[PDB]
Amino acid sequence: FKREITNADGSKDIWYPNGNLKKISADGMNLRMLYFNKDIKETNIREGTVKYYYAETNTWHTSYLDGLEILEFPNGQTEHRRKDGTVEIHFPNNSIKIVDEKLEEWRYADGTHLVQLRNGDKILNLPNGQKEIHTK
Repeated sequence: FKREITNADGSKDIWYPNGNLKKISADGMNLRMLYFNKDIKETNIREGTVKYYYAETNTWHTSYLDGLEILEFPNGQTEHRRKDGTVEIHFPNNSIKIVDEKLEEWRYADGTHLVQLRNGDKILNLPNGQKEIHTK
């Protein structure tokens, strides 16, 4: 039932009875499970990454050894997530940073720097050299 085939190079093709196909490189540093449900799972040993692909939401999920976790959406929005709670989100073409003073923090393509604090105040640094402070 569970069919595992080892090719001449050393690579492996394994067929599961459920419908899932799994592939292993000749050096065994790259593993790929083709779940049916149309999901894809990729493991890169040399890069220490594990990628989960959801075909139901078209979302890629990459996890790193240091704790870095990246989510990729079809809209173009990318979300970085460190273990220390710090979160970065990438829009076209903006970027919001979150650390747990500053509630949020935004950097734009203009070079514009927006800082939002917990009190509600806002600091806006414009690329033309202007500084902008918003108060209650």
